[PDB]
Amino acid sequence: SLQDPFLNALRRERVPVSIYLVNGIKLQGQIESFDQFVILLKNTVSQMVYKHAISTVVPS
Amino acid sequence: SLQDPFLNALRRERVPVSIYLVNGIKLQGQIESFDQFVILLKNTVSQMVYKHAISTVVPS
Amino acid sequence: GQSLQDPFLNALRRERVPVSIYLVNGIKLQGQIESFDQFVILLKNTVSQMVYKHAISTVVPS
Amino acid sequence: SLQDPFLNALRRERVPVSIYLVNGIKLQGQIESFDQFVILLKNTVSQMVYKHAISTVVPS
Amino acid sequence: SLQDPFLNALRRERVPVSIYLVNGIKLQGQIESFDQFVILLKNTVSQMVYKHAISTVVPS
Amino acid sequence: QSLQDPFLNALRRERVPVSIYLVNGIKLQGQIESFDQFVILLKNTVSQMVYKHAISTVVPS
RNA sequence: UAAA
Repeated sequence: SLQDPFLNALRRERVPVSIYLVNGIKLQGQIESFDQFVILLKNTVSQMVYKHAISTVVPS
Repeated sequence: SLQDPFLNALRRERVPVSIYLVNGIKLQGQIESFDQFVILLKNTVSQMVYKHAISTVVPS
Repeated sequence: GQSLQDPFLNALRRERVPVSIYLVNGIKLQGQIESFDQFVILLKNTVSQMVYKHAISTVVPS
Repeated sequence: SLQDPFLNALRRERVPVSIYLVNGIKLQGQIESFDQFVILLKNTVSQMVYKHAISTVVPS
Repeated sequence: SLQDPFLNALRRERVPVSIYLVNGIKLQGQIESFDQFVILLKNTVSQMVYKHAISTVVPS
Repeated sequence: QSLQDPFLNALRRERVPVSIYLVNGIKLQGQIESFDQFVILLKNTVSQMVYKHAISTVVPS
């Protein structure tokens, strides 16, 4: 798995990320946690993002 | 599983949440219940939403 | 597991409730749920059509 | 399985069908064969349709 | 499997094909090769197309 | 498997500039740094992780 | 950063 180390490194070092959804919309925040299906993305509070709806994840 | 505690917290408290679908549609209501593949969202109606059609679940 | 979906669709089927099925592409289908399995729902209006669940976003009583 | 008897009846009886795709397009033909993943649809030509791209199948 | 025979027939005879994607884009060329998840489509250059994105494969 | 991995591995090893077209039509560009069963790491200014479920086509630029 |  490249995905888990890539996300764990963004999580562990509290890096700001942009998550682009499959419809083009860009979300931003920090990865609080993730599992096989979802990413919890936190600003004030965490929204839950389904991985099946994500196209790309980048630091920024 | 991160989904179950995340959704059960919203369900127990009956707070408003926005469910954004992969096609951009925003649904607004309370999480009435859920299972492995669907969420029941309650406003003036109770509607069953397939998780495969959901991008994000965002507490209001 | 399926403890929500199956009783929700079965109740609609049993009581012949007019339903709306919204597809992910935005189209609204209407009819009665005649039956369903793991992957499809049979929706009856003038005739029965097989709707793939993977194409569906929402199901609600009309 | 409801899917398999539904499609087999159309196939065996040579029923003209409309297959609606997830982008709204309607294809028309007779079902030549199908498996877990695809339906082969015959009109003027033979074409392979992936089930994941189908929303609806109905006799025309 | 209906895919392997269908696609091999096109590959073998060098049939010009249209590969329609679920988003409506029409790709055109000849089938160079394929596996369980992708089709290699050759025209100006050789492009790898994910089957999960394909709606239909049809002669041009 | 037997076609996907050699295709992507050759692009990776020679550091070929590639175009990755997403299902929403957007075109991404960069170098394939690495890949696994579910994602491609795509390198340009930064490294971004691209989910394969969101990709329609991969082609050298 | 979005179609109550």
